[PDB]
Amino acid sequence: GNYAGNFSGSSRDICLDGARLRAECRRGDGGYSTSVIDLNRYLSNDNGHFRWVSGGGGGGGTATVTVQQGDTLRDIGRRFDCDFHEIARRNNIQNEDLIYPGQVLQVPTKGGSGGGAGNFWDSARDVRLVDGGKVLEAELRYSGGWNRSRIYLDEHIGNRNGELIHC
Repeated sequence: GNYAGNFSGSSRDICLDGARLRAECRRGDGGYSTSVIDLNRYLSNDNGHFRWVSGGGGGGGTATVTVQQGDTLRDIGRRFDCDFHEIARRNNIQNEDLIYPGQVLQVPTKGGSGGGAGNFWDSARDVRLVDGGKVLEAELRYSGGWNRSRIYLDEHIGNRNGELIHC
């Protein structure tokens, strides 16, 4: 079926304004409500292929993440696709040192929220939603010029009581 969003399953008239996804998300009331979200900060044009952020993750540089309850260097590393050793080295701790909740560690990349993560639109032309928002088709610029690619908004875009939420 769908991935995590499933918004296409209850949201109708799913059509974005270039990159601003707009769908009539069905609320628990059994009614439809016009919801709109910026996919321009979630979808990226990776070599002529629609991809969420960068596919899986990735980073570069030095950022600071806050350790949560029950997390270790190893968990942080796996979560932000960083090396637990590096995280440790940056904090002057060891990988198997085991960290504590409410701590701030230096990791090469953060998690993000919705600010400069996609930018597909910057190199996308004639962007249109198809199959009911479960698929998004556009001409993505790449090494070979322009290629028609698509992405499933229903993957992470879910309808939360008439509100388009990313998961």
